[PDB]
Amino acid sequence: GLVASNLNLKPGECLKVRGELAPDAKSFVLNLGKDSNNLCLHFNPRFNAHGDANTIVCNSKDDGTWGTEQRETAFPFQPGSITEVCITFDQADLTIKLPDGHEFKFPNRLNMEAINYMAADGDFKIKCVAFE
Ligand SMILES: OC[C@H]1O[C@@H](O[C@H]2[C@H](O)[C@@H](O)[C@H](O)O[C@@H]2CO)[C@H](O)[C@@H](O)[C@H]1O
Repeated sequence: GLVASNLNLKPGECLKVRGELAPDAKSFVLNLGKDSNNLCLHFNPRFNAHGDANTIVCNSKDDGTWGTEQRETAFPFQPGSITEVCITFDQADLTIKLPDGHEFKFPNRLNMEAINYMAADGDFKIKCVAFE
C-alpha cells in the first residue's frame, strides 16, 4: 500500500483520497498520524473481515497499542468500483466525509495538531490524492 510522509496537514485543511476497490474487496485501510505507530485515525471499513460485514471500524494507535474501537453503521461502498474519502481535522476531532454525502466524527485522542503520515492498505488502489 502507498505510504506518504511529510505531508503536513494543519487543522482546517482537507485531504481527499480517491481510489478503486478490488472486485472482491474484503476490507481496506487508511492510516493517518505521525508515523506507523502513532495514528490519530485508523479508517478500516470492512466489507467482510474479522467477523464484521459492511461496517466501518475506526480507532487510534499510541506507540503501537490500539485504542478503543468506534464502529459506524453507514457503509456506502461497493466492490470493484471507484470511491473517495474526504478527511478534515481540528483539535476537537477528525471528520470523515463519505462519498454518499454524510459524515461522522472521531475524537482526536492523541491530541496532535498536524497529520504528517498517511498509509493505504487492503483492497484499495489509490488513483488520486489531493490537499485542498
Ligand atoms: O481496532 C483497530 C484494529 O483492529 C484489529 O482487529 C481487532 C479486532 O477488531 C478486535 O475485535 C480484536 O479483539 O482485536 C483485534 C486486534 O488485533 C484489526 O486487525 C486492524 O486492522 C485494526 O482495524
